[PDB]
Amino acid sequence: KLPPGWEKAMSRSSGRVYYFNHITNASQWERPSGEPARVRCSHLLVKHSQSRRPSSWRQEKITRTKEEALELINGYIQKIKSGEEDFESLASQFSDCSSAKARGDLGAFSRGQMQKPFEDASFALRTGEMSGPVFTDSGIHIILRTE
Ligand SMILES: Cn1ccccc1=O
Ligand SMILES: Cn1ccccc1=O
Repeated sequence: KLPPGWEKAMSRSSGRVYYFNHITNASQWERPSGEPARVRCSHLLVKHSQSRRPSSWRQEKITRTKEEALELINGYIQKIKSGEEDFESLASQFSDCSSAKARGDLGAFSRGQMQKPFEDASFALRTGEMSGPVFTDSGIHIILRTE
């Protein structure tokens, strides 16, 4: 029926159907369109107190809760989708990863290099698409597939 990971869902507020991807946590009104050795992604990471290393270039000691981190991720997604903010600008300013200095770019990678939820979401994204919140031991990620 639909591409890998996608399923139909029902909007509680509006009653209109939408599409949700359980690998990438992406959700959208439009029916999704239509695997490579390598993909290229950028990401925006929000760390929290249970992160594998609760530190970043932004904060020596990261104290926010997982729930607080998810709220921040949700808000960044809203601003990217409305177009008030660009993914790359938010990543440079707010990502808790060293890759913030490269507008979130991680370069290209193969399967078996990244943490598995990040890998699976990256390879289920189509070129140019963006994930919802993706959870790993580092924190909570927004992922943008660029190649
Ligand atoms: C095809 N399509 C169109 C608009 C937003 C998302 C998407 O996947
Ligand atoms: C997202 N990411 C970045 C570096 C190493 C592993 C990983 O999952």
